[PDB]
Order: sequence, then C-alpha cells, then structure tokens
Amino acid sequence: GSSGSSGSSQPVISAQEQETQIVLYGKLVEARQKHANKMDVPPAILATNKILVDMAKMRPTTVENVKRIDGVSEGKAAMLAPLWEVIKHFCQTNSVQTDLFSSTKPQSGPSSG
Repeated sequence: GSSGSSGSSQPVISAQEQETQIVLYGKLVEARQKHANKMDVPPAILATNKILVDMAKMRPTTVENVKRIDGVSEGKAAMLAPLWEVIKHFCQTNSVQTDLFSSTKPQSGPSSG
C-alpha cells in the first residue's frame, strides 16, 4: 500500500488586495457561466475554479499573460477572452494594479497590419 501526506498553508490575504480579488473573482465566475452555455460546455469545462482563482490573483489583462496561467492550455486562453476582458475593465475603472507577473514584456511600440 501507500501513505499520503499533507502540504503547507499560506496565510490569509491582506484586505488590501484580498478584497479586490474577492470582488473580482465573483465577476469572472459570472462571465465564465454566461460563456459556458454559449459554447455549449459545462460551467466547469470552460474554466475550473483553479483557473479563475489564478486569473483573480494575477489579474491578467492580456491574453498573453493568461496563457501563462495554470490549467489553461496553449490557445484555449483565447476563447477565455470574455474572462480577462472583464479584469481589464474592473481594474481600468478602479485604477487597480494588474499583470503582477514576474516575466513581463517592454513597450517598444510595435506596428503591423
């Protein structure tokens, strides 16, 4: 047979950001749903809590950062646009910090099409 074990536990999040994540998370969940039916996929199939949670933490505004999220598979993120799309506005209207990733990209001002 085998014997499992338990892992560590992180301390609660400071209301400072915690709150923002709480209010945001709720917004995402709502979107995922209305979007789940559209694609004709179970509210869980579209995006699992694991994904939503991360998105609510990193608060990715660009699909690029979303892809980095855990659980999301390359490309899939795209379809999950309506999700992050809400984060960009939620923070844009509340001047809330976002894209709190480690490996970010500069702004050289691209030009295509």
